[PDB]
Amino acid sequence: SRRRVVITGMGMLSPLGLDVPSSWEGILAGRSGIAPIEHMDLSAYSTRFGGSVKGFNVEEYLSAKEARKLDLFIQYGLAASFQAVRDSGLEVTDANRERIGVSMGSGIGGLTNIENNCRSLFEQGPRRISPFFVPGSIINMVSGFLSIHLGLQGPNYALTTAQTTGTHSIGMAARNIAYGEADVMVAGGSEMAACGLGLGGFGAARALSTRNDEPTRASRPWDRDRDGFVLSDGSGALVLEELEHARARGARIYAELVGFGMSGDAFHMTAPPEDGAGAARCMKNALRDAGLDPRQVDYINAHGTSTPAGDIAEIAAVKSVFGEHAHALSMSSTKSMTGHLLGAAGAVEAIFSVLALRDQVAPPTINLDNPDEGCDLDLVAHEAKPRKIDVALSNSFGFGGTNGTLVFRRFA
Amino acid sequence: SRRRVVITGMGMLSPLGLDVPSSWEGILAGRSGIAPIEHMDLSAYSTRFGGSVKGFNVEEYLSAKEARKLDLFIQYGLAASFQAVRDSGLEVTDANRERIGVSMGSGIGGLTNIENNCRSLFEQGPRRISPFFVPGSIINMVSGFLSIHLGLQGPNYALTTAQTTGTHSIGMAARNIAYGEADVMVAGGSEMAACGLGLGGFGAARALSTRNDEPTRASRPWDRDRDGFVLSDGSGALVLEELEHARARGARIYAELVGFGMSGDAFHMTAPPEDGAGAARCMKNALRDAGLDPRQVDYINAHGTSTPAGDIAEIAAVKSVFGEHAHALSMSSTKSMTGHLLGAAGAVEAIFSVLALRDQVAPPTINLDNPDEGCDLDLVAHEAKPRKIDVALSNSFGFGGTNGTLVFRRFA
Ligand SMILES: O=C(CN1CCCC1)Nc1ccc(F)cc1
Repeated sequence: SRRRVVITGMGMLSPLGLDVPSSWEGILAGRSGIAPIEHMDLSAYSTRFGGSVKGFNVEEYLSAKEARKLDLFIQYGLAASFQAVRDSGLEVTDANRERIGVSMGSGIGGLTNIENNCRSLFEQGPRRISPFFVPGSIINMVSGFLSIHLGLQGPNYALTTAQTTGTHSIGMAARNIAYGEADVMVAGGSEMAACGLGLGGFGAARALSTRNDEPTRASRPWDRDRDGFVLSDGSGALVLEELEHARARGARIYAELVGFGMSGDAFHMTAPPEDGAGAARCMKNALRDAGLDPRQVDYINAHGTSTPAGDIAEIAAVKSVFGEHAHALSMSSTKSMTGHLLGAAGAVEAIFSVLALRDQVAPPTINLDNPDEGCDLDLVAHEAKPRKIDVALSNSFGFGGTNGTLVFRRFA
Repeated sequence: SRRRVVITGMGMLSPLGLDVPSSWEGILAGRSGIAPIEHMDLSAYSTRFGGSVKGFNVEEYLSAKEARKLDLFIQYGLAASFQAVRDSGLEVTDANRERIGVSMGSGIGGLTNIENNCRSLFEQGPRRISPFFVPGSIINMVSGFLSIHLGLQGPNYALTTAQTTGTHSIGMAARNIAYGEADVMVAGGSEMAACGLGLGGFGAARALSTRNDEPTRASRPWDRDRDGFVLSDGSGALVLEELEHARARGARIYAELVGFGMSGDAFHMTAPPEDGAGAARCMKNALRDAGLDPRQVDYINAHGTSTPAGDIAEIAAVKSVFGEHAHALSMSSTKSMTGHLLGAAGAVEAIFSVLALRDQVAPPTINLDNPDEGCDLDLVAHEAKPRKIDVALSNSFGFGGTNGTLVFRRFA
C-alpha cells in the first residue's frame, strides 16, 4: 500500500511575477511576460526576446555576500523554495528534520556563471576563476543550500531531465513520501538560460521563435503561424506532505497529488514522435497510477511549447488516450503567456494546475488566432474559462524523449 | 509489496581500463591510473594531473557521425551502458521495452563542450555555436541517447548530486524496480570535468592535490600527507533487474542490492562535518533498509577522497555506526588508485563492491604510508586482502551535504 500526498505550500518566480498570486493573476488575465531581453547585446542573435524575471531582489532571501556565491538559477530556486516552505506553515524541529527532504532540479543549470568564468579563464587565465565556481554552479546546490539553511536532513537530491525536470522532481518527491522515505519534500525546478549560450545554443538548433517584432505574440501553441518556443527564466517549488502529517498540524491543503507517470519515447534526441505515442503511454501510466479512468480528467496543462511537431504530437496523444472524452476536457498551454521555463516549466505548470483546481478555471492559450490542422480540441483560446475541474493533468515532454505526467485532484 | 533487485550486468570506463575486467585487474594489483594530463596545456594551473581514460575509441560503440555531436561524458556514459547491457544478456523486445528504463547521471555534465562553445561565442559570435550544443551537453542525454539506440521506453531520467550522483542513481533505479515502476534499469553515472573550467574551478577552491611531481602518490586517503582529491574521468553502468525477472530468463546474477540510504548533512555547501554525523545517519538508514545487523558488514568501499576533512569524517562515521565491529570489517578507498570520478565515483565503486563480493577480496588503499591521527581501522593499506565478504557497503558524500550508501550482498 501507499500513503497519500497533498500540496500544502507553493512558491514561484516567473516572467509574470515574483510570487504565485501575482503570476496566477497574469495567467487568468491572459498577460504575456515576454519582452526584448535587456542588459545583454543580442544584435548578432536571431532571437532577441524571452521571459525574464523582472525586479527580483535576492536580498529578500540571502545576504548579498551569500548570493554572490550562487548562479541566478540557484537564487531563483531558493526564492521559490523559501516561499513554498513559508506558505506551508511547516515548523522544522529535531523531531522531524530527518523526515524533510528536497528535490529541486534544473535542465541546464549554471550557464550564466559558466559564461562569466570562461571570460575570466580566457582573458586572465585559471587563477581568476571564483573559488565558488563549482559549488555555485552545480544543479544540486538548490537542494544543498536549502537543506543547510533550514536544517533539512531528509532525502537530498536533484533531477536534470531537460524540459521534464520540474515534473519529474515533483513526481519522484511524491513517491519518496508515498513509500514512507520522507513525510515532507520541497520539489520543483529553476532555470536561467538567457545568456549567449542559451539563446545562441537553442538559436543554432533553430528551436526558438524569431518573431522579434512582436515578442508577446511569439509563443502561440497550436497556432498555424508558430515558429518555435520562447526561452524563459524562473522557478517553481511545492511543499509535498503526507496527508495525515498535514491534517495533524492543521495545514491548509491546496490539492492532492494522486498520479505520476514517466515514459521514454525512445524516438529522437530533440523531436517527439508525430503521433505522440510516448506522451500517450506516460499519461496512461499516470492515470493507472491514480486509479482513474481517462473520462475523469477535466483539465490538462499541456507542455504546449509552440514548436510545430511538439504541439501536434500532444493533440494526437490526448485524442489517443481520451477518445470520446478528448473534446469534453479543456487543455491549455500557459507557455502562450510564460514562455518555456525549460527545467522549471513543469514546476510552475504544476502550480498553475493546482490553482486551476482551487479557482475552478482553465487558464487560456493566448495567441491561438488560427488553430492548425487537427488542433480542434477545447484549447481555451484567448481567455480563461471557468468550469468544473475535479482532476487536472500537467504534462512535460523533453529532449531525449523523456516524458512526465502529474495527476492532481481536488481535496475535501 | 517491495520486490528484490539483483545486478545482472556491469560496464565501465576508468583511468585503469576500457572495461570492468581490465579496471578490476588494476584495482587488485594496486595500480595507479593517475598521470600528467596530455589532452591540454596545464602549465598555468596549480594541478596538472588526473585520472584520464586512456585509448578510448568511441567508434567501438557509436558512428563517428553520432559521436561528433556528444560531449565526452555522454560518450563515456553510453560506452559503459552498452557494456553493461551486453554483459546482462538481456534481449529488448516489444513485450519488455516499456519495463526497461535508464538513470545515468553526472555531477557537472558537458563542461568541455560548454567551454569550447563559449570560446566560439566570445571569439567568433553566436552563429558559430554548434547546433548540437544543448542535446550534446545536457546531463539527461546519456539516458536519452541510450533509450533511443536500444528502444528503452521505461522510466527515463538523470540525477545530478555532485560526487554522490552514481550512488543515488543506482539506489533510486533499484527503488523503481522494488516498487514495480520497472523490471530493469540501466543506472550509474559518467564524468569528464578535465577542462580549464574543471581543473581551474576545483583549483580555485584549493580542493585538488598539487603533488604535480609525483601524481601516482597524490591520492592518499587517510595518509597524514594528503592535500586534496585527484580529478578523474569515466563511467560506471549496472543493469539492475527484479529477482524473479532475472530468474525467469536464466540471468547470471552478480549480487543482490539489499539496502539504500540517503541523508543530508545540512552542515556546509562543500565541507563535511568533522564527526561524520550525516554519513552515519545515511549508513544507518541503508542498514535498516537492508534488515541487517551492522556486524554483518564485511567490506566498505569508502568515499575516501584524500581530503583532510572528508577522510577523518568517514572514520568517525564508521566508528559511530559499527562501534567495536568497526575494527573487524575492512574499509578501503579505490580512489587511492582511480582518483575521484565525481558523478561516476559511486557507479565505478558500486561495481568494485560487487566484484569484492564475487572474488572475496578487499581492494587496497594504496599510498597509505602513515595513517593519520585516529585512522586506526583495517584500511587494507598497500595490498589487496582476500577475506570473507557476504555484505559490502559503498558510500558517497557530495557538495550540498548529500550522502548515499548502497548495501550489496552475495546471492545464491
Ligand atoms: O566491450 C566492448 C569492447 N571491449 C572494451 C575493452 C576491450 C574490448 N565493446 C562493446 C560492448 C557492448 C556494445 F554494445 C558495443 C561494444
